Amino acid sequence: DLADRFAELERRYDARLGVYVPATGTTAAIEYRADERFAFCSTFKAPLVAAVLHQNPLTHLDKLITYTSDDIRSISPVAQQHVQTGMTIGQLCDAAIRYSDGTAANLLLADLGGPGGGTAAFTGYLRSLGDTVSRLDAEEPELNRDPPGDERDTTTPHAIALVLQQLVLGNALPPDKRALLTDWMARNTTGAKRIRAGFPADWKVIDKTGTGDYGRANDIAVVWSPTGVPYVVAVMSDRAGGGYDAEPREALLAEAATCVAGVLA
Repeated sequence: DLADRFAELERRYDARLGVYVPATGTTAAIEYRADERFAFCSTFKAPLVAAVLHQNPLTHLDKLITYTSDDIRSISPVAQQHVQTGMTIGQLCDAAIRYSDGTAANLLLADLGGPGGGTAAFTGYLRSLGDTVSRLDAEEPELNRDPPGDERDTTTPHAIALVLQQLVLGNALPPDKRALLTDWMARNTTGAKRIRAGFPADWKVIDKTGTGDYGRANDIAVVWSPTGVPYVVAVMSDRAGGGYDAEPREALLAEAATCVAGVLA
């Protein structure tokens, strides 16, 4: 049916494509490879900000964090500019969502405390939203490098979409914290060529991207139709066959999001 197209795209770009758009009162539920495990990569950075938000007061956003040049290990465009002054918890939230800052992600994990530097506490947080499948085991940048077939640091389209839906459209957070999250995802700068590129311009789009090795490119989004009806879109992909240094094809996610737009029209 529509699952014919998705394997047409897989065939074309050399990928494993996974998609999930939850069912709404008015539409079916799009699923392709929906419950197979794909790597989080940087898509975890969004439920991480919600985790900090959920368990701390808004005054906590002003607490100042200091760090060293030794702490800067991954792609970190914002953390390298304030290595001397430090960044507050709140600025690290902004940096982690809108620029995908790898170092603010490691710092915000450490602010969740617990064994292994906050990865135990984080998965524990996803479990409170009912998600028993996803798991985070490492930090940045290693959480991007697990071999294909390893269950460490993996989620599924089905799983991450239902979590995101509770965080943006649901009751997982009170409104004051809820609007902070949504605004950051709404002014994201890294997904302009992925899901955002596949929907017409009068659809409003918030997203948070992921990229890793083995050609891994993901994008999780919340979208609004020209008349205001919201849907949640989960799109993930890797290219295990091509090898560790395989290149990610973002036009693959842009096209598969067009396919979603057609059924929702």
